[PDB]
Amino acid sequence: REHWATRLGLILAMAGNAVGLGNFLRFPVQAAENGGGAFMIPYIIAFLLVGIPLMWIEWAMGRYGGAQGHGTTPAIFYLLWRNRFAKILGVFGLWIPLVVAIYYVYIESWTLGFAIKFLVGLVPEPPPTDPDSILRPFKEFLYSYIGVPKGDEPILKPSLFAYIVFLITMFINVSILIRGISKGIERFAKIAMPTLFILAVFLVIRVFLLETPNGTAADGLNFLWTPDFEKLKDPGVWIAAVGQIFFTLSLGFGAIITYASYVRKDQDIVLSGLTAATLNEKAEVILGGSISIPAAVAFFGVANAVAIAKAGAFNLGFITLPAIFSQTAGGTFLGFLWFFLLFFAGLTSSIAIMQPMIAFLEDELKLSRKHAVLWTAAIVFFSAHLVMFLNKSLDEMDFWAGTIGVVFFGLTELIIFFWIFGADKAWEEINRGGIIKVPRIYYYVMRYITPAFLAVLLVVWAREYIPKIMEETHWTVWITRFYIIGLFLFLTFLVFLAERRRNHESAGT
Ligand SMILES: CCCCCCCCO[C@@H]1O[C@H](CO)[C@@H](O)[C@H](O)[C@H]1O
Ligand SMILES: CCCCCCCCO[C@@H]1O[C@H](CO)[C@@H](O)[C@H](O)[C@H]1O
Ligand SMILES: CCCCCCCCO[C@@H]1O[C@H](CO)[C@@H](O)[C@H](O)[C@H]1O
Ligand SMILES: CCCCCCCCO[C@@H]1O[C@H](CO)[C@@H](O)[C@H](O)[C@H]1O
Ligand SMILES: CCCCCCCCO[C@@H]1O[C@H](CO)[C@@H](O)[C@H](O)[C@H]1O
Ligand SMILES: CC(C)C[C@H](N)C(=O)O
Ligand SMILES: [Cl-]
Ligand code: NA
Ligand code: NA
Repeated sequence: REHWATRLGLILAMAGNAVGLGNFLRFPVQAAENGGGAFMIPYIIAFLLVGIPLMWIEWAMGRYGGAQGHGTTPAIFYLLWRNRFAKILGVFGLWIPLVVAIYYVYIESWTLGFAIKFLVGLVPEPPPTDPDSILRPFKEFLYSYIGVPKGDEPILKPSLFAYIVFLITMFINVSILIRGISKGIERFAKIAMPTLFILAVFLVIRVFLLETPNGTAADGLNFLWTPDFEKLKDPGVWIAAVGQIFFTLSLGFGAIITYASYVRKDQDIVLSGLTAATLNEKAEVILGGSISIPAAVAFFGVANAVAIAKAGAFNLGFITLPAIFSQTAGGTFLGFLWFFLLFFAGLTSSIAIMQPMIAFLEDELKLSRKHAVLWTAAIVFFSAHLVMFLNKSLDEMDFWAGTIGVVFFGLTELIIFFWIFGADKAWEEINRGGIIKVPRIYYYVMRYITPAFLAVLLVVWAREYIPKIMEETHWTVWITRFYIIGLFLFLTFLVFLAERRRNHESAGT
């Protein structure tokens, strides 16, 4: 089995798995929509009670499976719980990353497309004070790129450039993945992470120089880091905080598990896992939190900045920030740097969510890496046409797989590993080979707190939120639901074929 060549490579690859669009695009919007500082308390608590414990559990499960030649959940869940139902639940460890990859790679392609256009100066020319006269050109720019509907039909009409850039983006992802773990993902992470860090720091510095009649970047930081204990009783903020923690740490996506399956059986995962998690958090709250929000607040003030964040998931990062940058000397190049940063952040994460399907095809169906990577790319490329042409399909996939799915899967992996497999066996497995040991208190957090926490969260979700999503949405959501349910059935069929191949292989041995 392939293995990470170096310790630093492993850490940076895992850090790249985590540090992505979630840190720079998702976090700012989530924090802004939820009262900034009022979001941070639940966020920090979720990191301590859910993020950290699940990260260790996923690293442990992956390393455990890898030692037996398995890097994906259909097989790993079965190793932990010898029940056919384990294999089926395990399918989510292939389905979630595949579905998320389908829309995540497309959004990643937008950052490459924007980076290219901003680099070459093919950007809107706002009329040099009306806030709408400046923002409108950038909104039109994004809308023409992805092809937002101008009428009643829920159809998107992406520009030819956007389509070609998606092709290029898939090719770049393939070029890295086809080289494998050590020579592909690891080697790239050693280049991309330092680059991402430098670009992010530079952008934070430039943003911190922003001062307008409406405010300064400092006003943005105060908004984000000022506690608001009167929201701690709001379920919505907690659901948002936990959701962000899962997304940003790549938890419940089967991605951490697969990457960990390449860690040598004897190698530490306690310190390594904690480090990857900490690096992500610093990149999220310190870097991601200090770019978009402070810039928006400095130029528009808090009230307007919050309204912008609530506008959409892409308004702040693809419209507002470049519009703000356009009002400064060298602003177009600053926009280029921002989108280049987003592209590298996305790329290091997209290769991580495609690797689970690749590992499954290699490990269970015995395909060569070349064939596994190409077929995985083919499925993602084909499937992405749904997200590129059907309005709000992206939103539907992000909901079932990237929001509900990951929390459900996180709870599932915890129950299977810490309850069914055995709390003490699990604890032993996590700490084996550790450079440091997991604090004793976390044994109780993992066994009792985390699952209870997630269970309650899921119940409240299915009661006070999803019913509106099942009855208050446009009929076209069923097109996406139908397709992704089909993807689940397809993956289940592949797991079925994998078990049949194993049976025939065992009979011949
Ligand atoms: C393998 C799956 C193929 C699905 C058919 C995809 C057809 C895409 O069609 C292409 O879309 C681009 C972006 O809108 C346009 O710019 C091109 O002119 C158009 O030919
Ligand atoms: C990285 C290289 C990407 C090449 C993509 C080229 C897509 C060509 O696309 C065409 O470009 C013309 C000029 O901008 C426009 O006037 C056309 O409407 C557009 O369809
Ligand atoms: C569910 C996903 C279905 C994807 C099918 C896409 C078929 C593309 O359809 C094509 O798109 C082009 C650009 O938008 C148009 O210029 C062509 O006239 C149209 O036929
Ligand atoms: C599920 C989402 C699909 C989005 C792609 C919509 C393409 C709609 O485009 C339409 O397709 C018709 C059928 O070929 C053509 O007859 C029309 O001329 C064309 O405009
Ligand atoms: C609810 C999650 C809290 C996480 C914070 C853990 C802080 C670690 O706490 C430390 O753990 C060590 C090992 O068990 C003990 O020996 C120390 O006395 C204790 O202070
Ligand atoms: C799906 C995950 C790979 C996403 C990544 N953790 C991010 O923050 O963008
Ligand atoms: Cl375009
Ligand atoms: Na992240
Ligand atoms: Na990344």
